[PDB]
Amino acid sequence: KVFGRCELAAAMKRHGLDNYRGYSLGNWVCAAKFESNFNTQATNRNTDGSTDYGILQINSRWWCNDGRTPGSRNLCNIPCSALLSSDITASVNCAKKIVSDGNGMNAWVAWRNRCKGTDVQAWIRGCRL
Ligand SMILES: [Cl-]
Ligand SMILES: [N]
Ligand SMILES: [N]
Ligand SMILES: [Pt+2]
Ligand SMILES: [Pt+2]
Ligand SMILES: [Pt+2]
Repeated sequence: KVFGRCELAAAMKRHGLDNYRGYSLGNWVCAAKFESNFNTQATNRNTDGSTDYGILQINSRWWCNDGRTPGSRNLCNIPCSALLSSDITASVNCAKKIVSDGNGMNAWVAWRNRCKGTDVQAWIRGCRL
């Protein structure tokens, strides 16, 4: 599923991301925008051989099992394929653990480089929410 901008903001609020660890909803939607272009099915291979999965590009190095990432952790105790579902629950639940991990949303390089210190409220303007 390629989510609409307001469509996704609504889902994220539902699953309890808005203001989660102090990050307003615009932060989560801007990150999904530059990580995956709102596509639940997005995968990208890292040079280290790990892969990034789903709407928030959660990395197989720490967070999920894909069975081809040598010496990796599965800290969200899930298969990476669960992060590709049209239902974003699994991706939200793992994001909560990542953004609690100490570095906040800086764990998403595209958030640090393209959303951090921007007018992120603009990502939720016009949305019934
Ligand atoms: Cl693995
Ligand atoms: N939820
Ligand atoms: N949903
Ligand atoms: Pt957009
Ligand atoms: Pt949902
Ligand atoms: Pt939820």
